[PDB]
Amino acid sequence: GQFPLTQNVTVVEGGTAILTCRVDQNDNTSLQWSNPAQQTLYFDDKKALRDNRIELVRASWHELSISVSDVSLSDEGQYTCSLFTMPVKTSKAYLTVLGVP
Amino acid sequence: FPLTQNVTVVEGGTAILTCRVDQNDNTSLQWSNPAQQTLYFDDKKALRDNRIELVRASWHELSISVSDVSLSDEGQYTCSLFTMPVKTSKAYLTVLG
Ligand SMILES: *[C@@H]1O[C@H](CO)[C@@H](O)[C@H](O)[C@H]1NC(C)=O
Ligand SMILES: *[C@@H]1O[C@H](CO)[C@@H](O)[C@H](O)[C@H]1NC(C)=O
Ligand SMILES: *[C@@H]1O[C@H](CO)[C@@H](O)[C@H](O)[C@H]1NC(C)=O
Repeated sequence: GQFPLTQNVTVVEGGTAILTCRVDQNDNTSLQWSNPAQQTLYFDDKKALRDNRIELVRASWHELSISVSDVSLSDEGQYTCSLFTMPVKTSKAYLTVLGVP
Repeated sequence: FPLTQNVTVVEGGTAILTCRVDQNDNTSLQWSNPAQQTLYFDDKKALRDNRIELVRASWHELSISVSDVSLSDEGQYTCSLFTMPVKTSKAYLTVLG
């Protein structure tokens, strides 16, 4: 229904992760990604946090997807997608970063 | 260069939160609440609490109004300026009963 859906992601240190938040049924209602520190990454199609590694895969009413390139072990953690229905709905994607053997 | 200030409001009253940037190009401002929920991202409303309104948004100022305040609204609101790296200024909202 009108609920944000995300999945856990696993990526190798140095590789590129893609975090995807989807909504089955939606209008206008805005989506937003934040990082483990709760800082905003994108608000719909508008970049927030300047970090040149974080870029926009897709922004629409049904999808908000972002790529983190050249990931490091310190990107590991819980990312949150928020959809601004009243009350707000959230869904978490835990990003795991594997070291190179 | 984000600059905000502590604000006092009597319970049931309306508080205004103002964030100021002395010189700015086209870098974004965002207010968020003590839970860290985004309220306004520039002129774009986020959290849907219909008590929260936009007073003013431009590159030099982001101001929002909280009408009808309650005791649970008390605390640290943060203004963010998305420079590289990000800069923040907190305003503390005191609500008296
Ligand atoms: C996603 O990751 C967290 C990491 O601890 C975990 O609790 C959760 O179960 C994971 N999702 C699953 C198992 O579907
Ligand atoms: C989307 O458009 C509506 C019209 O119903 C506009 O008034 C409103 O601000 C937007 N609503 C959102 C973002 O929830
Ligand atoms: C704003 O409020 C907090 C905590 O009550 C305080 O630490 C800060 O100094 C305050 N602002 C002033 C004194 O202007």
